[PDB]
Amino acid sequence: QSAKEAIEAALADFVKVYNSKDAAGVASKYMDDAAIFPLDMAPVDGRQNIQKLWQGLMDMGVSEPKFTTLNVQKSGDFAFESGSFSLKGPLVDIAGIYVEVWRKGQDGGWKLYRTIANLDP
Ligand SMILES: C=C1CC[C@H](O)C/C1=C/C=C1\CCC[C@]2(C)[C@@H]([C@H](C)CCCC(C)(C)O)CC[C@@H]12
Repeated sequence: QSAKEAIEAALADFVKVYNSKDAAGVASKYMDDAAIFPLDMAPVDGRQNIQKLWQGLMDMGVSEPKFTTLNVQKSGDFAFESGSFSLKGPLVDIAGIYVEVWRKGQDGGWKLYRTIANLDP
């Protein structure tokens, strides 16, 4: 298993947990001091607030998440990722681009540390 495949597997699980409507499970995939920065929108800091974000999307009926990993570079205990995303809202397409950093755990699992994303118009 390569680094890209490892990240792709991590995101595949992310998708499954989201689709099970388990916002806490989604939030566990982040470091506690992780942060999401949606450009031209309010930053989201810490796992607790990140859980609220994903719970909010669930509550709004947002579905069918897809996260396409384009490029991955492993650097020390970090993995640097470029990708795209697409979701569906009540059906409305919600899509865009992101870059993000994962941190490898002692257990060998990857967790999200930093995400920067932008929504297409
Ligand atoms: C349009 C909606 C639905 C309606 C709401 O009012 C505003 C809004 C939020 C969507 C968000 C903003 C935060 C950043 C999000 C959550 C993106 C993620 C950060 C994308 C990266 C996902 C991952 C796991 C690869 O790292 C996807 C949708 C984006």
